This record gives sequence, C-alpha cells and structure tokens, in this order.
Amino acid sequence: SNADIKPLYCVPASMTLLFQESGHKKGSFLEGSEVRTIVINYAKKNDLVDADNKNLVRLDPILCDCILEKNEQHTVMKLPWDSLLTRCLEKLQPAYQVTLPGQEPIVKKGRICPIDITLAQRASNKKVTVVRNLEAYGLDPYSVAAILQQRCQASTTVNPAPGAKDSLQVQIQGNQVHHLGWLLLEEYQLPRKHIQGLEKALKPG
Repeated sequence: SNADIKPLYCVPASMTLLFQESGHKKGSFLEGSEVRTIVINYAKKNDLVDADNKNLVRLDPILCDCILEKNEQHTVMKLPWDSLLTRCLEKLQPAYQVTLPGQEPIVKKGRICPIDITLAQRASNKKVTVVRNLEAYGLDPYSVAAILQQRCQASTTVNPAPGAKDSLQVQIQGNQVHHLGWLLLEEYQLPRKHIQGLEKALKPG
C-alpha cells in the first residue's frame, strides 16, 4: 500500500494514574481516538460527569494533578469535554508512526518533519543534490545512497548533517532532484506533503 504516517501520543509518568484502569503504563503509545475513549471512560467510571450538565466533568484529584496548570489547581472545578480532551492530548508526549510499503511500522518520538531536498552549487556549474531527514521516516541513508548511485549513475556519499548529533545527509553528484521524486514518491510511495524541495526538479520525470 501507500506509505502511512500516523500521529501518536506517548504516556508520560505524570499521567500514569489516569491511564491505570486502561492498562497503559508510562511509555505506551496511543492514537488520539484511544485517548478520548480512555478519558471518557474514566470520567464515567468515577462518576465525574455533572448531574445538571452532561457536557461538564468535575475534576477529581487525579485529573487536577495531571491536566491542570498551577494557577488553576484550586480554582477550576469543572471542564467541558472539549477542554478536558484537548488538555489531555497536549499533556501527552508527541510521537508518530511510519509504515513503509511491505514493512512493519516504525515508532518515533517527537513531531514529523518532511524529507528535505536541496541543491548546493559547487565548483564551476557543478551541483550537488543533498537529502536530509531520511531517518525520521525509518530510511537508512546508506541504503538510500546505494540505491541512488544505481538510479542516477552518479557518485553518492553519506555525510554528517547540520543540527542534532549523528544526523546524516545523502549527497549525490549533479542535479538529481527528479530521481528523489522517483525514489520517495514511487518506490516508497510516500505522500507528497512529506517531501520538501521537489519543486526544484529539472523535469517532472
């Protein structure tokens, strides 16, 4: 199938008491729909829904501790579902899941960024194609480099990339943006919105 990128939420230590009944512990990964279900179940099971307004949840000490701010601790007594749920989601750790065609899903902590393709102008009219953030998608830069050497019939290297430690970029001699289009869009079937820099291609390919 097409590559799948799915947002996830990771349970921090501060929210383990809320998630206890659900069976999830610190470090569990959840989809947003599961979080909603768990929080609604919590409010119901603990009889926290307001008798006179079903849109409202009275906060117990567990909810007060993990989703209220410090300036709200002894002030806000009830929250509507919309606020309660949004707060719960924001307190969880951001994460995501990438499923490349024919592969098992790879889980990642943090927020997804696109693969970034740039052209670097060197020597005399000699360009180099630079490809960054492959690892964010579970792609091995050395494998990508080897594939592109075959595809582009041009020399590839893997080199350190700016930013975080041990980050890598693939460099290909010449202007090869169109071949990255082939590799990422066709071979790995990644959604177009996860790639930056294809607008720099010589030809649509």
